[PDB]
Amino acid sequence: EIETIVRESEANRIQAQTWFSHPEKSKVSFRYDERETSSIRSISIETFLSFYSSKFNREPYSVLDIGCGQGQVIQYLNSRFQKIELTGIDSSAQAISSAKKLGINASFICSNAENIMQYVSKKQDIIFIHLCFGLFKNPIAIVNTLIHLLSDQSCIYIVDLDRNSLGEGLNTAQSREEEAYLKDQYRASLTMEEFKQLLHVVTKEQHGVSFHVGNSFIGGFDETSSQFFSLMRNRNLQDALRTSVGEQLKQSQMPALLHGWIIKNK
Ligand SMILES: CCOC(=O)c1csc(-c2nc(-c3csc([C@@H](N)CCCNC(=N)N)n3)oc2C)n1
Ligand SMILES: Nc1ncnc2c1ncn2[C@@H]1O[C@H](CSCC[C@H](N)C(=O)O)[C@@H](O)[C@H]1O
Repeated sequence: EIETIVRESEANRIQAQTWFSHPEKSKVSFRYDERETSSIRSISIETFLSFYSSKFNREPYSVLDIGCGQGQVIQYLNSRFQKIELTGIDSSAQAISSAKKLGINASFICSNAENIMQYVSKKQDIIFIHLCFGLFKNPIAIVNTLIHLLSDQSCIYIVDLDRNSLGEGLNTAQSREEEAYLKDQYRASLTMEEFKQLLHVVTKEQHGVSFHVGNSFIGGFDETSSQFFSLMRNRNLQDALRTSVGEQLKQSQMPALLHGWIIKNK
């Protein structure tokens, strides 16, 4: 039962979040994230851009980046499009300070993402939740809120750790502190089993809203999917994929990620 599952794992998520709110821990988390999670960024972004284009045959007018960190995703998107409404939200004041220093045409908000409605009213074409879902105290509540911010043609794209991938995660750790960090992060994560239930519950009563979940490398779409084929026709995604090859080991040696889509098409 997903509501119960989420409630009972709340303490784990609180503990994982200390790695972003406590001064000493935050140094460990930033260093690890920069070194080991930067490579996927381009892939994840080009995946949602290709999805959007394949689904609605236009570029998104707006992107909202949840847990935007130091603004790296927004920076990438800003260099990509001539005109796009970019908004990033993160509860770390240091992170938002860093994002604002980039001097980019974007709105950066420092707040719990739970509070998004206090700052944003315009419906968003894409809401991106990259590598932060398991940090939310109330992840169902935040998703319900974000669904209300979706435009008539839109998606939430969530990429996050799968709890059972801890072992492969630990193989990328380069210190005892990093080991402790990942142990806490993976403990707070969902499994595919849980994540599917979560996506089902938040979408089932919502007219014109559907979901997709998967752990395959490319948006969680497996190689049999017609949506997958459409995604892969996109040159920008193809180029990001080709470029990435030299940074990675065999698939079985890398941590599997959860990929979830909440898709609105009214
Ligand atoms: C290119 C192939 O990619 C890989 O081979 C690869 C190796 S390690 C890795 C990865 N490790 C994280 C991660 C750990 S801690 C964190 C923080 N952002 C906090 C996570 C918060 N979420 C949860 N705890 N659930 N990210 O993200 C990614 C994509 N990917
Ligand atoms: N409730 C919340 N609201 C907004 N941001 C949050 C949050 N809990 C954690 N975060 C932020 O989530 C981020 C996780 S690490 C950075 C994730 C980033 N999206 C990336 O692509 O790598 C941290 O910057 C942390 O400050």
